This record gives sequence, C-alpha cells and structure tokens, in this order.
Amino acid sequence: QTFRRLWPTIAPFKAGLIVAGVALILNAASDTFMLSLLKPLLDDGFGKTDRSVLVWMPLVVIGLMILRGITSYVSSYCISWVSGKVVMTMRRRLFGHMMGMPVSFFDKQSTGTLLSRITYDSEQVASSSSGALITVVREGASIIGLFIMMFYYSWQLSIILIVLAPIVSIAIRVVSKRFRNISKNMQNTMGQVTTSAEQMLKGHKEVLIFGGQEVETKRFDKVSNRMRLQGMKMVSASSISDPIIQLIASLALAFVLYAASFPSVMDSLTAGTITVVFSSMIALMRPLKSLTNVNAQFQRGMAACQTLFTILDSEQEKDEGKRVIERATGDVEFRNVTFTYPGRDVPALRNINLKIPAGKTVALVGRSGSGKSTIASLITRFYDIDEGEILMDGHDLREYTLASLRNQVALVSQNVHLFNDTVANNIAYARTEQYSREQIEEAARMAYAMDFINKMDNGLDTVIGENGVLLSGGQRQRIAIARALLRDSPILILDEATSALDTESERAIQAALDELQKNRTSLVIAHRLST
Amino acid sequence: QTFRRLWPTIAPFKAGLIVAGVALILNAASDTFMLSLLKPLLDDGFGKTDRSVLVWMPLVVIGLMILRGITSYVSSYCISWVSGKVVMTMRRRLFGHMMGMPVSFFDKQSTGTLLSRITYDSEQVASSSSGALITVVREGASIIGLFIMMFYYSWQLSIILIVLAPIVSIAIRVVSKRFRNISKNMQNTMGQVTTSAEQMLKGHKEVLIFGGQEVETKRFDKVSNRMRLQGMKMVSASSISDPIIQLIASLALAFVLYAASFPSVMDSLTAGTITVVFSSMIALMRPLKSLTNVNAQFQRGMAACQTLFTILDSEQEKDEGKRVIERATGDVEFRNVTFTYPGRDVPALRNINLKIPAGKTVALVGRSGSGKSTIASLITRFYDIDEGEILMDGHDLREYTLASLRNQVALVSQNVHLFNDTVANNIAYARTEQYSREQIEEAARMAYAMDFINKMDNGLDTVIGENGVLLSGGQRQRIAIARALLRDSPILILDEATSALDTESERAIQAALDELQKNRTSLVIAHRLST
Repeated sequence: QTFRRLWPTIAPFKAGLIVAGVALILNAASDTFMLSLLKPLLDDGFGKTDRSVLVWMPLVVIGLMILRGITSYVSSYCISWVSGKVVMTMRRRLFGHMMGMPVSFFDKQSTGTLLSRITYDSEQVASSSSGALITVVREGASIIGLFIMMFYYSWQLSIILIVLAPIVSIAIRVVSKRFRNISKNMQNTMGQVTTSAEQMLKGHKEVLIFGGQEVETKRFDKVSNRMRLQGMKMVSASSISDPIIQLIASLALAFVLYAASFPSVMDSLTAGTITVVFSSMIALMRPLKSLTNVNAQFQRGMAACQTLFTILDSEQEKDEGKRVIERATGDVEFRNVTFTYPGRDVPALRNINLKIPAGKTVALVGRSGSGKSTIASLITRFYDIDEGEILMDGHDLREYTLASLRNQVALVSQNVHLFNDTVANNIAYARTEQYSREQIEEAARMAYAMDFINKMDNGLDTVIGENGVLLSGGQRQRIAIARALLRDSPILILDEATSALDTESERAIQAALDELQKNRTSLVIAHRLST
Repeated sequence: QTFRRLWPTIAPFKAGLIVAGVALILNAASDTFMLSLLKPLLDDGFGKTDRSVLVWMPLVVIGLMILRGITSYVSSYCISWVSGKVVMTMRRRLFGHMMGMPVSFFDKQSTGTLLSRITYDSEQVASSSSGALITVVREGASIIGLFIMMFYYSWQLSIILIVLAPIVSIAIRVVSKRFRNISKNMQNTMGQVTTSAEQMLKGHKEVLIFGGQEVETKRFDKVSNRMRLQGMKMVSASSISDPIIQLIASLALAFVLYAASFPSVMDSLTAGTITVVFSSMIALMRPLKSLTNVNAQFQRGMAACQTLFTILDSEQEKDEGKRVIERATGDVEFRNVTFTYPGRDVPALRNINLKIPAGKTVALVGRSGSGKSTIASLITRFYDIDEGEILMDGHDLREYTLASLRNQVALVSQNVHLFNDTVANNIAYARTEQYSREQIEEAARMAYAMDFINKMDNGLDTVIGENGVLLSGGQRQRIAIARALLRDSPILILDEATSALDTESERAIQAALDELQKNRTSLVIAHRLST
C-alpha cells in the first residue's frame, strides 16, 4: 500500500537490498541441496552401499553450510545498510518537520511521546520491512525448491502435498485471525495499568497527605489481577496456535502417510526419497508458519510508517515567506490585540492596545487572569496569530521573518535549556561562530557568571558534559543574558526566578538588564516591588 | 544467586512449575518418539513393504502432535499462572516499599524511571525466569532422550557426537562473550543517541529563538550516523554468531560421516538408524544453541530482580514507631530537623527549638533560598528531614501523632494531581469514613465548588475518567479545600498560584480559606496580604 512513499526513499539504495534476496535465494538451495543429498545418502549410500562415494557428501555439506553462512552475512549486512539509511533519512526529515512544526505541535503531545515515536517507530519500520523481505524471499525460495525436489522425485506425492497446502495455509490464516482478534483491546487495559501506577507515583504527596495506602493498595491489587488475567488470555491464545497449526498440519503429513494406500501399493518410491519428502514438509512448515504472520505484522509495520508520514505530512510552520526584515530597533505596537491559544478560551488580551517605544522597556503587567507571558511567546510567533494586531514599525503580521525576529528578539526565562557542548559555544549559538571567545569572555564578565565558571571545569571554555546539571538556574539566566549581549537584539523578553540565588546574582542581573533595556527595548516579568 | 530470595516467593506455587516440567519432558518424549517411529518406516514400510505399521504410525504421529499440543497448553498455562502470580506479588510489595519510600528517593529518580522499573522489570523477570525454566527442562529432556535413541541404535556414532558437542558449546560460549561486550557498548551508544535527540527536542523554544536549526540538524545527523554504524556492527556480530555455530556443527556432521565410513567396514546400522542420527543431531542443534545463552540469560532476569530487591531492601520510611492514633491540635514545636535532600550547597533555614502559636495561621515570607514550600514539606514531615525528630508540644516526631499528623495537619497544594475515581470520593481519598455525600455538597458550598459539578456529568457524584483533564487547577485546589473541611484538620497548609483563575474564583477561595484560617491554624502559600 503506502510503499508508494517508501520505495522512493529507498530507491537509491535498491541495489544492495536486491543483493540480499539473491543470497537469500541460495539459502533455500542449501536447504534443498542439503536435503537433496539425503537421496544419495540413503538410497545410494546404503541402497547401493557406495561407501567410498560417502566421502564426497561431507565436503559438500560443509560448503553448503558455508554458503548458508556467507548468505546470512550479506543478508544481514545489506539489509542493515538499508535499514539504517532509511531510519537515517527518516529521522532527518523528522527533525526537520519537528523544527518546521510550530510549538503548537507540542500543545497536543509530550516530549516522551515524540522520543518514542522517532526512535522506536523509526527502528520498527526498517526492522519490519527487512524481516518482511527476508521471510518473503525464503518463502519464494524454500517453498518452490522443495516443490521441485518432490517433483523430480514424485509427481504423485507432490500433487498430494500441493492439494494439502491450501488447507494448512488457510488454517494458519484463520487461527492467526483468532489470535489478532483477541489482541484488540488489551493495549487499553495495559495502558490503564501503567497509568494507574503512574498517577499513584505522581501523587505520592497527596497520597501520604491522606494516607490512602490501603485504598490505593486495593486499587493496585485489582489492577494487578486484571494484568494477570489479560496476560493469561494473551499467552494462552497465542500459544494454542502451534498446536492447532501442527495438529491439522499433522493430518497433512498423515495424508502424505496415506500415500500408503495409493502409490505405495504401486511401489511409489524409495525410502530416502520419502525421508526427503517429510523433511521438506517440515521445512515448509517453517516458512509456512511465516507467510501469514509476515503479511500481518509487516502491514503493522507499514501502518506505523504511515503514522510517521502523517507526522511528517502534518503542516509545518505556516509561512508564506515572512519576507525580509533588516535588524532594527523600532517600537512594538498592540493594535486591538486578541488571542486564544486553543479555541477553549476567550481572547487572552481582551482587545488591548499598547505602545512600547524604542529602548523604553516594559515590565510584567500586574493583573488578574492575564497570561501575557505566553503571549510573549506569541510575540515570538511560536503559535499562530489568532486575532488582533501586533505591529513592528508600520509592518503587519507576517512581514516578519522568523529568523530575523529570533535574531532581533531575545528571551530570558526562569526556565532555561542547556545543551551538551561547551557552555561558551552554547551561548554562541548564533551560528556558533563570528563571536570570539574573547568577546564571549567579556560577555561573561558582563554576564557576571564567570564566578561559577571558576567552579566549573575546562576553564573559560567549560565543556558541560551532560550539561553539568549542577549549574544553577540563575547561572543559566546570566548565560542567556550574555547570549543577548552577543546578539545585540533590539528586542528582549525577561523573567525573574527565585529558586536559589544570591544578592550578588540578582543585583548583577539587575544591572545587566538595565544595560540591556538601553538601545534595546525589553519585555520583563518580575516579582520585585517597584519594578 | 538471589533465587535464594525468589524461590520462597514462588514456593506457594511449586506445583505449577512441577507440572510444567512434566509436560515439557512429555514434549521431548513426543519429539524423540516421532524421530524414532521414523525408523520403522524404513525398517518395514520400505524394507519389508509393510502396510500395517504404515497405517499404525500415522495415527501415532497424530496422537504425538496432539501431545505436543496439550503439553504446550499446560506449559504456557501454568508457567503463566506463576509468571502472573510472581509479577503480582512483586509489584505489590514494590508498591508497599514504594509507599514507604522517602520523597527524596523518588526525586533521586524520575517517575518514568519507576514506571519502567515496575512494569518492565517485573514482566521481564517473569519472562526471563519462565523461558529459562522452559528451556533448561525441555533442552535437558530432549538431549537425553535423543542420546538414548542414538544409544539403542549406535553406541559408536553416539560416542562420537558426544565427544563433539562440547566443542560446539565452547564456540557458543565465545560468541556469547562477544555478545556481552558488543551489548554493553550498544546500550551505551543507544543511551547516547536517545539523550541527544531528546535534549535537542525539549529545547525547541530556545532552538527557535537562536534559530540555529542547521546546527541541530548537524548534531542530529552525526548521532544518526553513529547509530547507523553501531546497529550495523551490532546486527553484524549477532548474525555472524549463527554461521560459525552451524559451521562447526557441520564439521561435527562431517566427523559423523567419517564415522559412517569407518564402520563402513562392519556396516551394522540401517538407513533408518542413519536418518535418525542426523535428524536427532539437528534437533540437538536447536536446544544446544538455546541452553547456552539460556544459562547466560539467568543473570538478565535475576539482575533486574536484584535491582528490584535493592528497591525493596532500600531504606523504607524509617520511623522508630510513630503510632499515636488519637487526634487533637496542641501546637507545633520543631526540634532542629536539617535540610539537604540533595546534599549539594550547604544546610540553611530557620533553626528554632521554639514553638508555634495556636489559632494563628501561617503565610509566606520572602528570603533568599527560603525554600518555604519544601520547608513546609518538612513542617509536614512527609519529606525526610535529614536529622533528628520533632518534639511537638514536648512530643517527638512520633510521640506527637505522626500518621495522624496527616489528619491533624492538612496539606493543600496548588497542583492537585487527583486520581481516576469519582470526584465525590476524590474528596474522600482518605478511605471514605462515612463522609456523607451531603457533607460533600455542603463543603463544595463552603468551598464554592458546586458550580464545577455542573461542568461534570454523573449528577452530584461526578466521576472523572482519566481525571477529567477538563478540570482546571483552581477548582481542584477548591476540592482539596473542601476535603480539608471534611477532615476537620485543626492544622493545615494551603497553596496559591497564578497559572489561570478568575477574580470571583480567587475571591470565594480566599473566603473559604479565611473560614479555614478561622479557628484552624494553617500555612498559606500566597501572593496577597490577607494575612
């Protein structure tokens, strides 16, 4: 089905994948050929007792197994080539659209969800498609090979087991249908289990506060019981298959035994031939078992890949070209501003008009049910313009190049995110260059955060391995302030945190922000008194 | 190893594993017996051209596959009985000690970590141990019965393949050590990539603000290529495992044929017997490859189970025995109980050996690194105070009513992570104690929560599936206030935030809090001067 979208993404790499099947084909050869040697092994090695000829066979078996080996080698190798490269380009395009996704994309999801999606589902698409081809190639090779074996051995028993093939196959199909139909809603209750445990863990505070230990343990117990029972159902149903499969498969073999009646009274063949027939039967039963599950589970894979596409096929940041905006100061203007993050709410700014002049910064307004803070993120256009008007120097909504804005605007927040690099370069993120560490050094002096860097390792170029989680929030605030210093961004957004900081930290931040509001209009949210 | 710890937890269910092993031995019996009846085929059905046995044996095969079926039935069944029961009790005691876990030791890890621990590690211990037993028992019975088959057919070729098998096992041991090292490396590398991807994702806001997206793409692609190569080498080695095994196995078969040529002198065996030997040998090659990595795999399960035990055997909530069921009020009298949940900076706060006045509530004070809410958490003692106890009214941490401390001292919070139950009983989380739903209505009246009942279904007994995420935080705080009303806590703690609420909401809330401040000393996180 939706392979019409993958095959192109794989098309440049087709050749190697192709190679796989070739070797995979030889697998059956080996299999068949190994089984083939049974005829001379038995019917000639002891029918004719060519004791000497028996020395030919072993070297063959060895070579054939070596063929199995090398074939498996290249199978795994090229299949993994494809698997990787596909996962590669896939996750690349993901990362892309993730970037292209406006932050709204995160309003309806969580990080962990996207981590899971990207990593797991990516790997699963490739693993699926791979095993699909792997097994499919074997089916196209083992089945027909053993068929030819029986053919050049007995047209008759061939005919029989062929007439039997539909029977066993449809049996497998229907029992697999039973299986999957039982596996519809299990995920629901399993996630219910996980989520019950989850909410209890999250709420341990309230839990202890009320000490509902007994009630919650009772809940937990019912949950565990449902877990036990549904797991029982799962494993039972799944297990029954092979019996049922082999059971009816039995009769097939038994019907092959029923060749006692018809062709054996005609002295059908020799013993070793029949040994080949039955060994071949069992061989079939390996990929026979495969085929159906192949179709099903790899349809599942392709469906996961369809989910992936939908994530990609989802619309990126809706930008018809925010044109070109030169870096500039100017003034911020609020003409008839109204905005609702979802439709769930009413206009956050209820038709509000404001003017924030050049360099004349503006602090956290004091109000009730404001939320302007997130509205600053909309001044950064992280979500969609809902209504109203936010103007920059006589220019309407989307004359505003996202890149140009994020350059010219700045954001300082209580929340700060760090990145496993040199914290200096983490500041330098504006192309990570064009700003000598010397300039970064003086910024740190202006950031007043070099004091912490003294405690930090790797000196002035502190490489924050695993981000150096020990780095306090206010340190990160000074970090972002230094970043702003490097960007000379005419527009700033600020925030005051109070987790654990010192008079030196807060007051040096005050001074820094003071210089920042100069020549560059700032937006602030603070808990101080006069400010 | 720690089976010394598991075997008791399973002992009430020995019979399960017992009948499991019985069935598994019967399964091996079925296998061996099919392979055996292979012989009389060639003995008479082609040697003497018999039909009698040529019809007998069909029915035999049928019944024997039915035995495979029923054996698999009870195997899966009882083994799952045990797996479940174990997981059940395991997760049970895991909740238990998990409730007796200090809040700090939560904050040592993350919630998701514990979710994974419980769910996965439980079911993984189960699956591991189960498959371990299944294998060891099947494998053993299969190998021994096949040995017997060869024995009553050829002392000689038996002897040979006996001498041979250890070599196979050693080759497998080597490849499994390769597995060990490549596996630890693979775990390291996949941890790396998931960390990088996530840490990039979370920063989307900042990533945009700096708009360095190309750099993120670069890092993404680097780690992607690293993953490509890592998985490449991983699957490479894991594949290469098989061919080496099958190759040396082939060499073994070759020696078997060298044998066939050496008693080619005597030529005692029958084509049947030959077929039996080789078929059985391939059989072996299934359980051998299994059992080796099985005896390896004990650890995996037992390793996770040891982690579990450590969680159990970790420091549960250590109280010298709190007791004190009776309720009252008295007053609060802290006795130097230290703060250093994460021992990083230094120990700082109030240090009062003093006492707190009755009736009068408690508000919020502003100081650097005050940590009031968590200082309140220690005031509530539900977080582990680092040192000492608390002689309240001359009565220690437990001499004053610790468990009842929850009843005596209320803990309202801004974020009320509620539970997937009836909002009515959500108020009665504390093991509903004949809090008449009439009292629920009247409290919601005293709380001014009756309006949110209209927002919900299920009459005045509103129920919230998935907590009814529709509910905004403010009315949940109001619910918790009503709960405090129900528990008639003379002492309380409250919480005021400013995420999103209305004027009338905050007003009626502060009215209800005054009522709570009335004749009940509380601790109130607030942004106002009402206190």
